[PDB]
Amino acid sequence: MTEPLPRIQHYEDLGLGLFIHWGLYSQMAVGEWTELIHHRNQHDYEQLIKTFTAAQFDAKKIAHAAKAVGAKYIVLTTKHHEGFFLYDTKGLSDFDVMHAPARRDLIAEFVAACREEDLLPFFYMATYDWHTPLYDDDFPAYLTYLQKSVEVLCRNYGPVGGFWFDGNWNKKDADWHLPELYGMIRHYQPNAIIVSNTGLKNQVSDPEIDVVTYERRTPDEIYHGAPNEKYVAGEISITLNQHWGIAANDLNYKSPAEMIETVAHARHIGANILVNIGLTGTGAIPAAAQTYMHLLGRWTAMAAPVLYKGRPVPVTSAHGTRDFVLHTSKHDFLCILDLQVVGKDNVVLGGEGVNPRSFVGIGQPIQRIHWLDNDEVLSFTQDLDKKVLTVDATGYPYGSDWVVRIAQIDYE
Amino acid sequence: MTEPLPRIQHYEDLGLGLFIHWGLYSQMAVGEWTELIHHRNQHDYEQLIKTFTAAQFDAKKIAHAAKAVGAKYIVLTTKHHEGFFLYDTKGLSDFDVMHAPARRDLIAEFVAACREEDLLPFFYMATYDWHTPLYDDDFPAYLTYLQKSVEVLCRNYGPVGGFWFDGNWNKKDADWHLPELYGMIRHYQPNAIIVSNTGGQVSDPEIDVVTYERRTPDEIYHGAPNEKYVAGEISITLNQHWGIAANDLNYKSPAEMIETVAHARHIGANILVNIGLTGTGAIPAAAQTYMHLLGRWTAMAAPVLYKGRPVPVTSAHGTRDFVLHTSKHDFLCILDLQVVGKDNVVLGGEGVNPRSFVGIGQPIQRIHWLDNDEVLSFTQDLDKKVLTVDATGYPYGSDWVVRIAQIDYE
Amino acid sequence: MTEPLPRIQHYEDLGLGLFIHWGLYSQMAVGEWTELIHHRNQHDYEQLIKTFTAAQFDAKKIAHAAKAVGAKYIVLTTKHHEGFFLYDTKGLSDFDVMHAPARRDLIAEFVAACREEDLLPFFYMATYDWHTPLYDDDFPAYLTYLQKSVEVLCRNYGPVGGFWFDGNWNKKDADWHLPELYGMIRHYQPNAIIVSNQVSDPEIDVVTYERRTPDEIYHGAPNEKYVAGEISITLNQHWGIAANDLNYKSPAEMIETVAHARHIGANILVNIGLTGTGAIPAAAQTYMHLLGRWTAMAAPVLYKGRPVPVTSAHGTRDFVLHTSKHDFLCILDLQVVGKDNVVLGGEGVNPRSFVGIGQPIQRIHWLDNDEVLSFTQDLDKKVLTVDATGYPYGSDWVVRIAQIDYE
Amino acid sequence: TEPLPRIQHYEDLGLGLFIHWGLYSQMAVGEWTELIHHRNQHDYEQLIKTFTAAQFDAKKIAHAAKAVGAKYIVLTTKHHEGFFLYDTKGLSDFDVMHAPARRDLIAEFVAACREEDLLPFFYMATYDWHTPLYDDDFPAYLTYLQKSVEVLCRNYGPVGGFWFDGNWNKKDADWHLPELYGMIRHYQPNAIIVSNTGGQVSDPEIDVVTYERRTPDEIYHGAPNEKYVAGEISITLNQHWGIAANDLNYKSPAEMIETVAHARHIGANILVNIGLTGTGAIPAAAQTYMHLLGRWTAMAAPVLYKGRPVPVTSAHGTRDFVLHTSKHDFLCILDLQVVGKDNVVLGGEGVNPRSFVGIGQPIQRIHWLDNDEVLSFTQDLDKKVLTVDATGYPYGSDWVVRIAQIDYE
Repeated sequence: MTEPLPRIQHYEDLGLGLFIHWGLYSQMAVGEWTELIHHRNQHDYEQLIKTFTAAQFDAKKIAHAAKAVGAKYIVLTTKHHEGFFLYDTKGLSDFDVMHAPARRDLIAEFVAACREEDLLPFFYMATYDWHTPLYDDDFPAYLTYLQKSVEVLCRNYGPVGGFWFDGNWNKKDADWHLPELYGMIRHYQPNAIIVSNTGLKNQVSDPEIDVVTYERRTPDEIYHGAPNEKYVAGEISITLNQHWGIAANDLNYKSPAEMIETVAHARHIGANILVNIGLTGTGAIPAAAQTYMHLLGRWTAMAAPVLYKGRPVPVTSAHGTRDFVLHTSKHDFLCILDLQVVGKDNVVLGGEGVNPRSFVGIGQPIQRIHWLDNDEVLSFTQDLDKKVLTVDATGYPYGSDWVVRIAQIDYE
Repeated sequence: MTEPLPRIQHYEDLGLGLFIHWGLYSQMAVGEWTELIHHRNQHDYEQLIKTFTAAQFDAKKIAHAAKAVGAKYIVLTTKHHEGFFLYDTKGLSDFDVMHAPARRDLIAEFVAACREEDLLPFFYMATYDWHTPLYDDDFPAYLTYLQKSVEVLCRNYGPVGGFWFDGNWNKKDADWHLPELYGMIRHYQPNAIIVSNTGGQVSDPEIDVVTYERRTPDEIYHGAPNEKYVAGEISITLNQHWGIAANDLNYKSPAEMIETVAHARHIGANILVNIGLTGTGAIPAAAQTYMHLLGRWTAMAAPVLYKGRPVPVTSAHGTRDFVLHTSKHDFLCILDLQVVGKDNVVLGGEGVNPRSFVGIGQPIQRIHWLDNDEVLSFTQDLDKKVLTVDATGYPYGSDWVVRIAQIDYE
Repeated sequence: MTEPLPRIQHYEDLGLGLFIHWGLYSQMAVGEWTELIHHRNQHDYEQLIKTFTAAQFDAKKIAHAAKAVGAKYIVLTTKHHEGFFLYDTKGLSDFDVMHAPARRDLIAEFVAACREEDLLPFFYMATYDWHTPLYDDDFPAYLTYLQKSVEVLCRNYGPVGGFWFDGNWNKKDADWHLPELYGMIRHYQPNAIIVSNQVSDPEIDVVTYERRTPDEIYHGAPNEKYVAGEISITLNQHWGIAANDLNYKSPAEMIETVAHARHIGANILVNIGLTGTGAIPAAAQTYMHLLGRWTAMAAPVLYKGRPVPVTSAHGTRDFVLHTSKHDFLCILDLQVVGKDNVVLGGEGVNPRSFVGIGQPIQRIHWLDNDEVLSFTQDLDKKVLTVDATGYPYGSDWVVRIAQIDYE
Repeated sequence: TEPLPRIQHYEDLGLGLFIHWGLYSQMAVGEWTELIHHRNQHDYEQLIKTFTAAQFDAKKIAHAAKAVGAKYIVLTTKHHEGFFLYDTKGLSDFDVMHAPARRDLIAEFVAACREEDLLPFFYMATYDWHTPLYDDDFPAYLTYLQKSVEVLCRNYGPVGGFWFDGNWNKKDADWHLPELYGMIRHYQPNAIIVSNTGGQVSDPEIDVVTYERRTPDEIYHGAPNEKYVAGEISITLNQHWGIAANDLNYKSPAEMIETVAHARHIGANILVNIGLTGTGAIPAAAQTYMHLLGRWTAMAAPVLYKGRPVPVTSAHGTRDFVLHTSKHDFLCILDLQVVGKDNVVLGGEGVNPRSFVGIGQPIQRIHWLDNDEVLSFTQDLDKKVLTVDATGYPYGSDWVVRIAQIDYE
């Protein structure tokens, strides 16, 4: 049974990434699929190139914000279904940022900014393309165009963290020549992570795929490939409302609490997680996304000891709880949900009674257990023969609520 | 059954207010009850007065934000349990903003800012006080101190929208001399709404509004049959705390906020959305995000949010939908809709979506969504008072959480 | 809270009773409220007296079935809303069993059968009456009629376990003259338990609570008489037999309900509706057989076990009952244990915790098979954690009970 | 594709009775007791000596099936314990001919089914704990399994079907299904072959595949150019299939009724299981369930057998569904309450609009099957919406799943 290749091991250590949707669609703020979904006249929609100034895009600020949220990589949409490229395609197309008023290779600014902050730059590429008539009219030539667009990314920006391929609504059954495309990527970017949102066709879609995406609600530890074959990692994605590109009248935002639980859940099932934000037309992080990033950032700073290196382990929680354990080489960590805030005396807020939370699968004697957020030592008992650990999971100090609270176990 | 007195009818038309928690506790950003709950030394806590600059308090910005969110009044904490007064108590106490570096009557700034935006200013007053030893040592004198503190508010700021009394953790047995306190308010501010946290029987005839739990399932209680009608109000804060709490990450979804606002109207209550200011008096960025989202919803819902009332029209089994009545229209408030894709791209909302209601007996001419004016198809059975509409899903790129259809009668 | 009077104390030890609905309505088999709810013609409906033979009523079989199910008392409907009396009213009314072909005092047969099986006989009396015009047309005279009907029951059958009064709720404003009614009962039946479906009258011993009440019930104000509590469950949606009511509860929910009643400090009545002629229906027999297996296993705790301030861990429905010698863990949501490849759900260690046990424990064992459980305690925080093993293949008790033996 | 005629007939059966009875029945601690309780094999097998079948009456079994509205019966002819309830004619000594009963139970069973116009089906466990061949010589085990089926195919005349349980034990091994099934086709061309482990069928000869009871959506009928395969779900009354005396964890009759309706909604048959006592009697508990289910299936007879799923969905937040026959549609309506009167409110008295999408034809009349009450309704033919006022139950009744028949113009 295979173990991850070094570059995949590294990918798993990244833990959290920021996904950034930004394209011509951003100017209309009605979702990234607007051209197809709203049946827009193609010519009129493509005129959006003329007002693509990128006047507020600051890759340095974006990389800084990603670092502060505790992300270790960023996936930027280099070309979405609309087919507009955020980089210099060096003559491949006129529908690129060099032909917009911006006149800046935004991908170059992005990679430079990522490097300064020690973040891996990843490139999102949509394979279903609405711009080029090649897609319907001459699919083999389309493949060449797709491949060349990828090749430019592989050869003009230095080492790349990875590629994130999106083939939602792909041509069913057509030959995508993945071995040629992935093969080319390996030749120029041997170390790049290849991610696919259609990497599972029963069975990976190509040997060169490193990561497959999964739905955020996946209950159990994800699939890592057949037992004698290359280990493939997993990734889940969450966007803040219902849309990936900015959508001004989409008010259906998830709670910050659910965001935190999703990040925790991803780690529990052995996947990375991407948190998505949609930039404004001119390239700014919207205020709403800033709020979510600030809250997530406080959680990830507290969870830093386990968020990156923590792995799933055969330790289960007791009946009726959502609690789980993550393992690093030096420690185990209890991730504890559904805690309440502690009041005092007459003021009952919910958390003040003893709160025994049990786990099954810990066989080693424990010296100390403490909450990461405030270093409070927890009392506990063990039955080593049955591998039971029971901790008194105290509630939050008044004035705080971490949503997912983490206790570090220090072994005897 | 009595109907609301005019001032209470005006209150119910306010619909939505903003609650603002700001005090010395704000500087520690660990919740408004920190002094008691964290067992602080009183002297050390009360030193916070020395750094209360209010350097970033701008009542105009706050009034403007309230206007933009669609709120029609603001409840500001004038004195919380900590017992510090945000206004000039004119010698009643040294623990007031006049004795802080800010040196500004913040209530005066607040009332002026409310008037310029046509918002009603409401004053929150805690009756359980941790600062004055009168509270435990000389309760009759405490009553006089409480009453005098309210008297200052009734006499120094012009007409006031209302008072919001918080009796949480009070002495429930004691005689609070409510007739004298409320009576005094009636004398100076005949038109003020009196709201009570702990208003069986109402706690005093002069109470106009009583508070209710956020999740109360059914239309609220308005008082006994021959008695004065009392209105209701629910409150929601964005995380678990009312004052700012920097490490409280447990924020509710904006969607739940919108559903709570709609729910309050559905059960015949006003709703307060609470924000906790920073130590220096700024609206925190997180609160701004929620206000921006809520403001888009309330602008869309303006035709019904204020004048709409509960009416004996129920929704079909398995839905959370409900109806609000104004004098000219009924409005269907429809939940659990999905976004519409196109053809092969299925987002959830594209099939016909029959939503039914029971209790509409009049022939309908037209029904349309407030957000985009799309006309809905519908059928009626007038004898059984059934209405069924095809509630189309959201246009791609939008999601209103609670979608509202206006009914136009023949 | 005062200490319960001895009769009340005895009542709480009864634990489980059988409720029996049987009247003229039983012949129709469309529910006990049929006369009112189906708007029947009163004269035509009352003709059912002419075919009330009680040909299959055997009070001995009923008492035996109650004994076998582990019930300690039986509440029999002596007169329901329909207003027909199952006993000899000695001239009070012609609408009684002595004027039916049965021509037997069924209450007499019932009390004798209860006594021989050592069960307390309780009499159910409906106070909302559809038969006598007095009810609407002359309420004060109705009160006298009601009172006399109870007086017959208090004077003609020897000592009675109790009275179960249903239906003052019909007229919540009216003066029901409870002191005279209850006082009369106290005079002739000082030890009888008075159950009523601030408390309405000082003589009331027991108050009914809904089946779903979450918390330990109310026992009256401090310095006042302690009053007990009782909950009721029927097997489908109706109390009298209802042939086309297919909406029966699971036997599992029945067992959980009985367990729940004890947890909140109440007795529980399980209701059965007899057939027209007075037989226990086959469906009710099935439920009684299943309940009887559970109550036989739970006998150590079912009668004497009382609620105690010991709570269960987050996310479990488990609870604790206290007797003078032992505590008992009542554990829900267990699965059956498979073996090796065959995973049925119960085979991993299953830590279930409780908070409020401060004393060192010597042993814990399941009542059903005597298996000893492993456990750990933290005496300072009063935490007990047991490994609640799953059921042996081939069994499933729904509510499993572990007995704690203290050092 | 169109179902083969034998498969179409199977689908019309709707409901069957599953009967578990073997040596394990004597223990009353579940049918898997020998393995799960780690019993000594020799000691367990001695149970053959007290297998009298003294209370087995195949006519009572057939009668109970008839009364519940079942159209076939699946009897366990050999379970994992490996004991055969029929004469294996020299294949094995571990059969009913070597027990005190001395009668071929299968023969009695087939005769009793034929007299009630029920199809007899034979359940056969392919995972066998008795014969050492199973672990020690799998190819020879296959021959033994096949011969045991051959006896069933050749000694009883035409049979309704075979119900194979347990190739899931060795998921990798070659079970030689073409030879086993081919043999069955040769002697019993019209028999339904059901498989417990059947997006690819395990053999072309399989007619029916089993599915989980809780499957949400209409079942899979096979790839678009290939043989149509039917589906079946199973429910037992408690947690065990064989009798289990101290298993008190019985499902509600209401859940049983909902499961039967659910099977039909998803286009499957349903088997309701009963475990006989040691000596072969139907336990009283099973009789109670049968009687309750029988009242429902008698009321649902117009649609239970011929009703099929159809692209008509119910409104948001209801569990209602529609079944189609050639002459009618039927609304199956859940979560109704009983109707009180005036001040006595039982829950069902207000107008109760229940909607469906996908009916495009004008309707003349709609009425409840249980009492013939006519329902009021409105239609929007352009959007294919039907809304009915689903009145609650008459006091004294509660059908759990209520059925309204639609009569078209």
